[PDB]
Amino acid sequence: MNIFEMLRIDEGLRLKIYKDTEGYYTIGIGHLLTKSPSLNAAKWELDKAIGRNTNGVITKDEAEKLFNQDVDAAVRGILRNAKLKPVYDSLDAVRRAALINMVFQMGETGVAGFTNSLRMLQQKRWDEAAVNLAKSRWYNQTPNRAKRVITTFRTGTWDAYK
Repeated sequence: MNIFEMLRIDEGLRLKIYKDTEGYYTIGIGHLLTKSPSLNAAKWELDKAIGRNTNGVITKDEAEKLFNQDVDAAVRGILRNAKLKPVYDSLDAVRRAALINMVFQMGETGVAGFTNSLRMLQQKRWDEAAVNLAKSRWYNQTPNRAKRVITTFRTGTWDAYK
């Protein structure tokens, strides 16, 4: 499996404008459109993103390519972070997947907030990291997802996704 596969399941797919847990206008595969309440703004963001007028409706194709960008964007931000870089450097191919999800789901900052989890990670202390990642709002809010993520960090296997 891979990050793509991984996040596809976590975020689902929707070719039409929808609302994320916070009341944010989103599309495709976790694609944040806007933070404005104006569904008119959310729409424009789209057409800007797609590069065509979409009347708020997209193709698999479009979602998937936006999906690719998002990730890479994600990826980039990590490499650019001082806190993350070293952790990401340290991981294996599966554990990174698991970090990237985190950054994707919450942004750079919120991931750099897990200070002690970041530490334990870097020290390869799996179990411990796990025990600690679970003591967050994150978990308490999207436990569903947080347990897959955590289990990944924990095992280094894709089991939580099989």
